[PDB]
Amino acid sequence: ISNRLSNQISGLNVATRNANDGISLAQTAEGALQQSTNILQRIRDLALQ
Amino acid sequence: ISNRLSNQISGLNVATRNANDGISLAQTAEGALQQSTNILQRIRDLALQ
Repeated sequence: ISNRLSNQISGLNVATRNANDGISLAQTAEGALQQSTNILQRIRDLALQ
Repeated sequence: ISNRLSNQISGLNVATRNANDGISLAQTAEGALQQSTNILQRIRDLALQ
């Protein structure tokens, strides 16, 4: 049970890494879409002008 | 009965030797498989990465 269990623990650590990399990825997507958002707001403003 | 019996005793001593050599052999197998185990854990970790 200790070999399988240890292997599980290691997989869990790697999963912490992978999930956190996912948070950072989705963060990048968020920021890029903040800028596209600000732009498309701006384009709306020009249509209103 | 003493000749046969003594021969038996000697065989028993040789058997102590042989069984202990077996413990040491299976020990070698154990260690080698500790290292292969650590490796195959590692390979699992990389598949998870």
